[PDB]
Amino acid sequence: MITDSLAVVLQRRDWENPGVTQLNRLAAHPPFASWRNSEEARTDRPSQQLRSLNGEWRFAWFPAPEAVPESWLECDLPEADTVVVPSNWQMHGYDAPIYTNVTYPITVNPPFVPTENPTGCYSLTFNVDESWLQEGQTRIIFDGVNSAFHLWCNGRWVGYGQDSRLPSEFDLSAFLRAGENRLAVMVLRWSDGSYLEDQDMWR
Amino acid sequence: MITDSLAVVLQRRDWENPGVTQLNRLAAHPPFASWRNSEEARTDRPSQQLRSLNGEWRFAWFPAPEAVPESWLECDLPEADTVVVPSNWQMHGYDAPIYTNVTYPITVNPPFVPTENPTGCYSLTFNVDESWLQEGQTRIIFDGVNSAFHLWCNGRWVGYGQDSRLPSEFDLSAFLRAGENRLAVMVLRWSDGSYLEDQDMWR
Ligand SMILES: [Mg+2]
Ligand SMILES: [Mg+2]
Repeated sequence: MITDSLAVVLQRRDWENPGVTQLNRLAAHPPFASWRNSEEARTDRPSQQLRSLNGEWRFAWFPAPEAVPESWLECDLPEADTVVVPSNWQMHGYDAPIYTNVTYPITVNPPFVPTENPTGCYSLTFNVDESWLQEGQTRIIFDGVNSAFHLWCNGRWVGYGQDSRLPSEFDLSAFLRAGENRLAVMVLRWSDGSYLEDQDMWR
Repeated sequence: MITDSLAVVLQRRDWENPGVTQLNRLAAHPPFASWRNSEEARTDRPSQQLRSLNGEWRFAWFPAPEAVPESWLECDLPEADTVVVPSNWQMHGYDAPIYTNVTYPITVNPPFVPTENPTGCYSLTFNVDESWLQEGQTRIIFDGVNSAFHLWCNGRWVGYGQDSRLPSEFDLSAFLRAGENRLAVMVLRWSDGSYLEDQDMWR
């Protein structure tokens, strides 16, 4: 259903545009860990409230963002392999890593980016405890992403994140439903933001 | 045709969001007037290249942005009156002017704005000389707009502008066609940007 559908969401494209770093992303804060017990915070014991999406992750790879199927958001593709996260897909060998000391690997036409950009979509299915849904606000957190990603929850568009190094937080409280909730994430190797960092390291 | 259609374009809404001032808007520059002749620039004689969209303008008024018809972009509404531009619609008396010295007239919940915001849509039909289309780049310019507007050319979405006081330039070269071209502009009284200016003057 539009505008949740990929074609509407993809264009106008955000990543090509210099101006919008992210859409629907909560302001950055030092991590608190959200633990109700006073002792735990002083103790520093791992918080019950905090949850990890880390684990085996469904993965799909496409040459271009246009290429990836619209249908996927509703369901994970049958073909796609499961890849551990956090991971670098190039490390997996789906795409060869590219290293350049000074030059951006992509041709330099800011803010425009190469028409075909390797895109990997990660779909995660997890179950949220009933207690969480009833009260409070639940926000997904990504420690790092590159270059830029589009976030879909339960087949519904959630957010756009423009910076790989920084953590991005989106609120899933509306999206979440009792029982398992599918998570769909789309990552593009090359972003409008990509121009900002030309630092030389394996990319 | 999506995403040109109003429902897709309207949401996600830009005006509610603090972050995006504008979409597809050319960078501000001191006016040049674009005149080929050397003498004219020294002379300061009004430029042939410069064109004025000023004149009688078709006008439509709706209580909310959702309210305004999708169909209009393709064609001007039969009912709507013709109003001189530049003009303030409240001056026309469609909507009573609201004045507040300190308080924003709208309830203060940044960045969110009142669900019904008076919206006026201006449609202008003009003919572009054939010579213009063949070579060069043609960009529409607005000296001022308030609070924020969505720009459609030839039934096709062009740009979003977030600042009323500043001039906003959009490039119409792709959109323009030989013969008359319809112009559709949508203006909203209350914008996310509205919060930025609380200066006290008749609004
Ligand atoms: Mg360097
Ligand atoms: Mg004041």
